[PDB]
Amino acid sequence: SVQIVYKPVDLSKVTSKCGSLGNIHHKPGGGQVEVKSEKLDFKDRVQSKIGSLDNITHVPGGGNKKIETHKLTFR
Amino acid sequence: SVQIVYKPVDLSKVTSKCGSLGNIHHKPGGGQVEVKSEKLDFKDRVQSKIGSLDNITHVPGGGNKKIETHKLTFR
Amino acid sequence: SVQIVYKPVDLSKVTSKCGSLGNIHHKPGGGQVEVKSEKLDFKDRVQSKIGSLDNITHVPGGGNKKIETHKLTFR
Amino acid sequence: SVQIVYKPVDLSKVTSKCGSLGNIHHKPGGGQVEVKSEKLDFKDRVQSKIGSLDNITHVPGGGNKKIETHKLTFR
Amino acid sequence: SVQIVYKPVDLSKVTSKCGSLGNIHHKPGGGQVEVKSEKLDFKDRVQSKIGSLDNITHVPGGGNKKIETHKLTFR
Amino acid sequence: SVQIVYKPVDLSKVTSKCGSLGNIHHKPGGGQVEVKSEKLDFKDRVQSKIGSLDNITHVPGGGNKKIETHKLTFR
Repeated sequence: SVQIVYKPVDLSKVTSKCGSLGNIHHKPGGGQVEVKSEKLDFKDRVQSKIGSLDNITHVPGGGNKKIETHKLTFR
Repeated sequence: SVQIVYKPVDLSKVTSKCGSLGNIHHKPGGGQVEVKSEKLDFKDRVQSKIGSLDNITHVPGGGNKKIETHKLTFR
Repeated sequence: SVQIVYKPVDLSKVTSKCGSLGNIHHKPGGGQVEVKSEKLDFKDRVQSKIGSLDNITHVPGGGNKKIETHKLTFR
Repeated sequence: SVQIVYKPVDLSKVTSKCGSLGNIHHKPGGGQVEVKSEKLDFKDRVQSKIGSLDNITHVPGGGNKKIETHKLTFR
Repeated sequence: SVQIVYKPVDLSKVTSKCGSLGNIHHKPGGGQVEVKSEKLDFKDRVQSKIGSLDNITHVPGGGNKKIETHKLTFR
Repeated sequence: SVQIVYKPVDLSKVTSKCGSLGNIHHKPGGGQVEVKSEKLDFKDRVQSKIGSLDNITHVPGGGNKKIETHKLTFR
């Protein structure tokens, strides 16, 4: 009859090495924003955003990923 | 009949090494925001945002991830 | 009949090493915000935000994650 | 008659060991200086300094000193 | 008569060991300086300095010194 | 009569070891300087400096010094 064996071996390495990481400068929305509006009409939903929003500075010293799926399926 | 064996072995390493991480400078919304409005009409929901919102500075010394799914399914 | 065995072994390591992490500077909403409004009409809900909101400085010395699902399902 | 011998032996060691040195911030700055002057008289030499001068940030990884005089004097 | 011998032996060591040196920030700056002057008289030499001068950031990885005088003097 | 011998032996070592040196930021700058002057009189020599002058960023990977005088003087 059936014999199933699932012995995946993983000795992998994901690695980084950085001497110095820095002087990073992110200046979004330095400029002037003006928004003049006269005699508008809206009959359905309005979303508005005005200015500096959702700006990201992401500086991981590492930032390394490993993703590993295993799946053994039997019917 | 059936024999199933599930012995995945994992000796993996995700790693980072950083000497010095710094002088990071994030200045969102330095500028001037003006919003003038006259004679508007709204008949449904309004969301508004004005200014500096939701700005992120994320500086993990590591920031390393490992994600590992295992699944053994039998019918 | 059936024999099922589930012996996943995990000796993994997620790791970070940082000498010095610092001089981080986050200045959202430095600028001036003006909002003038005359003769508006609203007939449904209004949300408003004005200024510096929800701005994040997140500086984990580590910030490393490991996520590991196991699932053994039998019908 | 005279016999003079000068055999100083020196096996000294000045030493340091520092893992990580960092996150230094020096601000001799962002100053208002005002200097108003009327009807002054000077009859001998004048030196003047006004502002941010001679400010130092000194960050030697070691910074160790050894100073060693020898002197053999005879009349 | 006279016999003089000068055999100083020196096996000294000045030493440093630093893993990581960083994230330095020096700001002798962003200053207002104003200098208004009326009806001054000078009869001898005048030196003047006004502003940001002579500001130093000195970051030697080592920065170790050894100073060693020898002097053998005879009359 | 006279016999003089000068055999100083020197096996000294000045040394440094630095893994990583970095993220330096020096800002002697972004200054307003104003200098208004009326009705001055000078009768001897005048030196003037106005602004950003003589500002130094000095980042030697080593920066180690050894200074060694010898002097044998006879009358």
